[PDB]
Amino acid sequence: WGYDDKNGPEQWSKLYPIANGNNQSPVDIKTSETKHDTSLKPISVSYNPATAKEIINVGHSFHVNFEDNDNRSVLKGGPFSDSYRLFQFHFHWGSTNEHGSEHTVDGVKYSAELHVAHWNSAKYSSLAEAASKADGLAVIGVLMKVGEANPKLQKVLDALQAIKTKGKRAPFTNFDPSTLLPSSLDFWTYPGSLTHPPLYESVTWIICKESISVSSEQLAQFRSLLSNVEGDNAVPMQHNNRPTQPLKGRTVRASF
Ligand SMILES: O=C([SeH])c1ccccc1
Ligand SMILES: [Zn+2]
Repeated sequence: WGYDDKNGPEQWSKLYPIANGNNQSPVDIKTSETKHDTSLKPISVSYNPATAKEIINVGHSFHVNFEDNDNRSVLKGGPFSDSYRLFQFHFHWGSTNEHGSEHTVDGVKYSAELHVAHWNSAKYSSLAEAASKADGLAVIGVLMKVGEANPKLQKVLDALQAIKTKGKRAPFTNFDPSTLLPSSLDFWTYPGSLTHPPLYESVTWIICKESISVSSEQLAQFRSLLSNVEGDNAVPMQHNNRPTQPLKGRTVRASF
């Protein structure tokens, strides 16, 4: 699978029928249809920069992985009674500034999106066990609006020159990804999925109402990452955002 016209989001249903499921992501958050839920606690992140491990070119994107052997790095609060363990973050972006986010708010497309991914370590003993369970994953989504250069993005963007081609990886250490999160953690939450194969309906989405900035040049650095292996013809990673999917009667809740 990929984001080509041949192996792309429109085609994914052929090998992953769950792509047409009832809890697919991302979605368009219509603010007129959200339900304020008084029972939602604030989101609490506490991440240890020593859990930062490795940055990997996975062909369609790049992932920053964290050591997840204990609860040094955790998400709590929001709609959760369980503590969720940080295991990675990544970005989605588009071919132009005009699109690039996965989630949209009242039809508005942002330029990119940050995903900070966590697994239910109160209930399950590994990511591999949790990854397919309804309550297994918690992912913070942060819409990224084109404007001023984001200096917190800096260590991440500086590391891409070492992982230019598919399968390259490099140490990436001493980093707290809570430094990328907006000042306000007022959020929307809905039950949904991974936004690429295998599209498991295992994610409680936490979508921040506040955006973060990214420059046109910072976005170009993402699109300059290559999906080919070293030695082959260079194929830029131009986009990796899935279209929004039908809510099919799910409710998006607002903490605010
Ligand atoms: O959240 C999404 Se999209 C996801 C993809 C790979 C690993 C973890 C989460
Ligand atoms: Zn993602």
